[PDB]
Amino acid sequence: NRIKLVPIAPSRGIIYDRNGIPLALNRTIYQIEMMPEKVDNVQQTLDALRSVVDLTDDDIAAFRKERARSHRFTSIPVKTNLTEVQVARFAVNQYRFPGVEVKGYKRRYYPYGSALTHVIGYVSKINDKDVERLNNDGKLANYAATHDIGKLGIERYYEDVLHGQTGYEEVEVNNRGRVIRQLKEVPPQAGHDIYLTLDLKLQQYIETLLAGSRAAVVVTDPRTGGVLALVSTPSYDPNLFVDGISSKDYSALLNDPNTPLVNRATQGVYPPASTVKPYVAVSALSAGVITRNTTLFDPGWWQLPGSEKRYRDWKKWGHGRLNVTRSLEESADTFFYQVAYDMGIDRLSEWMGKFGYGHYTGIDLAEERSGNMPTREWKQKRFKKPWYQGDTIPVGIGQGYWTATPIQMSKALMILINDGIVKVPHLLMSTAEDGKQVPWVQPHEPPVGDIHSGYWELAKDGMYGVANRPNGTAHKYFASAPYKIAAKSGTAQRDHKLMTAFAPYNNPQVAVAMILENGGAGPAVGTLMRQILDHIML
Ligand SMILES: *C(=O)N1C[C@H](NOS(=O)(=O)O)C(c2cnco2)=C[C@H]1CN
Repeated sequence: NRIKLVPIAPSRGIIYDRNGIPLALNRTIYQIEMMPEKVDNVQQTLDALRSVVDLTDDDIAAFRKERARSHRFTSIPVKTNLTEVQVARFAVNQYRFPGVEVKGYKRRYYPYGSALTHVIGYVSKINDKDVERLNNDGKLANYAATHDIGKLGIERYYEDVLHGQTGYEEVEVNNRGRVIRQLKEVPPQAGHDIYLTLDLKLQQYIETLLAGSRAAVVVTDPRTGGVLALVSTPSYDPNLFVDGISSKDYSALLNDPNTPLVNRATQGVYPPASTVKPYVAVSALSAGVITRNTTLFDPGWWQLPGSEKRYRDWKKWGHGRLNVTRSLEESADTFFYQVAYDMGIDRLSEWMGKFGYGHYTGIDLAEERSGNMPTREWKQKRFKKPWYQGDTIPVGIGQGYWTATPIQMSKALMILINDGIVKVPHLLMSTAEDGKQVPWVQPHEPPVGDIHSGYWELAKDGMYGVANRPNGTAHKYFASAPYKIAAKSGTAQRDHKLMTAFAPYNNPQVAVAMILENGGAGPAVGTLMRQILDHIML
């Protein structure tokens, strides 16, 4: 009688929000299954089971379909998703069905559904590319009894800690290879529990605000860089994937022209437009290219020296006399055309790279694009044509070759709030079990520029003016707030509508970057931003 070792799948760790609310859970699902070879009389067994587990003709059909499409010596499911009653009836009848096994399988469950799709992700069935990745990473031995895996979001990025440590048992088997005893059991170790910075209530509020728009919202706490909300719409039900998604349902997602499978907050790549002007300003001041008193007269346009090409301001006849304060308040373009010209692409791109543009943010998700912060060498490589001075101008107002993700915008916004201190935007607060609580630790990232210069306050005061002063572009949305809001909007390329904001002005507790593709399906981005800041601050 052979003694056999058999792996035991560990329990997947639990994901909680910042208030201990479970966002991803496990449910046991029971089924009976058999290896037909090990069953003396398959047909006798199948029919006796109609009485015991309510096995149906359809069940037998699916069992036969599955029997063929399977390899020799495979345990074929006979009936799935057994009810409590049905398992009990099978249990008291088990001695009658040697070769039929009743088994419980943990499957993942997402109670809050589409509100958390992109950021939490889902686990679904392992496929061959997962196997490849596990084999290459040297992790495959630990998956001997594991058949599902995180595919995106937190479930994927933290797959290794969520999964746990496979256990095993020694079991005696007789001739025909049926289990008659368990000799020994080394139990698995459950995955670590994971505690996220997210605020579930805030996340669900934002999803409802974004309604039928293609949109992204990133809410962070600038004191920590923790992500309080990361929403991309339209979304979809992650639960669809857990038990294998229908072809009908999955093609429906792929064919949606509103591309709900895209995480727009980390993979949406847009011209950041005027939202960059606070950071360009800080750069120009720090580089000495401008001063708080630098002034030019704006006729509504700006001409490139030694050329006839003109770059227009959004305001037809100009803003008149502009310093940097008033240029931020009114989102003047002309001023920043000049600033770009005087900076040159080398300095401007170098500074914007310090703000994180063009680079990955370091967020703990694996779905992410880096965008593009253009440089001489990049245009040389990408088109094999050199950089002309006219390529620098549009970059000053966040356009040209410049593209960014909303999560990059959030990381830059926080750097301005922290006076050059760089905080990675992250979702992980801590990891638990035993536990043995391990806090997320900020990787060493040198600061930007000089903590002590008053350039940060100057740019931020301009953003305060955007929101509060009567000439500010966002006055209509924010001036009436009790707490003080500072903001900066933008419009890209109907056009995309971007908004960035933080509150309260004095000691910021929340930072928001958001965009409604093509202006959204409902309210304006400024109204939505005020609603989010109102919901948070009350
Ligand atoms: C930046 O993206 N700007 C300048 C300005 N931004 O303001 S807003 O559209 O976000 O409100 C702008 C504008 C103001 N009024 C009409 O357009 C457009 C865009 C021009 N580069």
